[PDB]
Amino acid sequence: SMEQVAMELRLTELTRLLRSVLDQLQDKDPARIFAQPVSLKEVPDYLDHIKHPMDFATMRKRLEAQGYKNLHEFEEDFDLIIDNCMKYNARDTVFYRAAVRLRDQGGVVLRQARREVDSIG
Repeated sequence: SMEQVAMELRLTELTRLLRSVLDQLQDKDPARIFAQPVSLKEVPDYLDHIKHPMDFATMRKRLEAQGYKNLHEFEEDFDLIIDNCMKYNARDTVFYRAAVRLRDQGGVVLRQARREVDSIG
């Protein structure tokens, strides 16, 4: 149908906007601490601690399959990256600190993204 196509163009445009959001968030991680999944070879107990691992490469895979229906779903995955790190790693660690700085800097980007998603519909 013509409606299914219109819907698909909206999703494609959301994907376009989320791709730009993702790039902006990932620039706030210049050490690349959050770029890839935590290695289960190097942290074999990880899944005993963290039940839903997340990282920017895994978000990008979902993004490119148009697997984010709305900004809420995308934000859920970004918050997993931060929250998983802040639980597994102690406060005095470069990892925890990186997550805090990503959360703080990402807030600004996500605030305007929400306005753009509502605005453009």
